[PDB]
Amino acid sequence: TTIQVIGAGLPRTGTNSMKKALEIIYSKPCYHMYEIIFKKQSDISIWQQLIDETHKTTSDKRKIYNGLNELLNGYIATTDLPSCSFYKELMTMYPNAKVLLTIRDKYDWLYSLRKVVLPKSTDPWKLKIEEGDQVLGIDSNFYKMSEDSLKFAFQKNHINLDDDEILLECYDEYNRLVQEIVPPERLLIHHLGDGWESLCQFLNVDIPNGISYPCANSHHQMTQLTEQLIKHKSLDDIIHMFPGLI
Ligand SMILES: Nc1ncnc2c1ncn2[C@@H]1O[C@H](COP(=O)(O)O)[C@@H](OP(=O)(O)O)[C@H]1O
Ligand SMILES: CC(C)NC[C@@H]1CCc2cc(CO)c([N+](=O)[O-])cc2N1
Ligand SMILES: [Ca+2]
Ligand SMILES: [Ca+2]
Ligand SMILES: [Ca+2]
Repeated sequence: TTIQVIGAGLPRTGTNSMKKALEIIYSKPCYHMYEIIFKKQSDISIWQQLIDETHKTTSDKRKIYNGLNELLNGYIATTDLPSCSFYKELMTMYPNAKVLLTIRDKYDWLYSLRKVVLPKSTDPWKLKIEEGDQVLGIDSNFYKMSEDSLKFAFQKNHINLDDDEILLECYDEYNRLVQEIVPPERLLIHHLGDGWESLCQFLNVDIPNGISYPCANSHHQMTQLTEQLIKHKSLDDIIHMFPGLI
């Protein structure tokens, strides 16, 4: 199995629902950050090595392709960070693969990112995220990898991640750049809420007859998951409160 769909959309743009939609369409796994967090934490250090290679002035792209092939063996599609930041390298590796860009209102995106992924350094909620992550075995190596992959997506060496203007500017620029670099015939821009119609047409499949388009991974659910992880101290003992999570 090889990559058929490359998801270029940023975190908090509907990537987990798209992951679930592609798994329905193809009956084969799709990569997502939640594969790392909940299934393959050993992938963190491999992604870090790939991201480190992007920091060099002249990255060895073939070293990156090699690592990507290893990470993505067995998967038919990618979404979310860290893979989205590698969409150009994936397009070269898989020239027949189609590219998705999931997108949403930038201000809704920023809030979602701040509540789930990248709280500001002085937000007390950041401590709750850290505590709940500790329950999952997630440590500082994960945060470094996630942040470095977002900076690679935004093509920045340093950025003050607490600066909302920079994040909004980079979101807009990233989404613009995808449309500048990917030929339109190979790109579907999927707006949050769009559903099956445009995706199935783009992928040359019928709409799945009696299956609703997924609506997964809301910030409310992620906040509740963090709170329950902290209180109950176990994923397995609370997972049933979050049906369809992983
Ligand atoms: N079918 C759908 N329709 C509307 N919003 C959806 C959706 N599927 C996911 N979302 C929203 O997409 C965001 C998650 O994206 P990702 O999976 O990339 O992290 C969440 O936004 P909120 O945080 O505003 O709730 C989620 O509610
Ligand atoms: C489970 C919860 C208590 N903490 C883990 C959360 C899960 C959601 C999440 C999603 C992304 C992008 O999908 C990233 N990310 O890009 O770093 C980090 C996190 N962190
Ligand atoms: Ca480089
Ligand atoms: Ca500016
Ligand atoms: Ca629709």
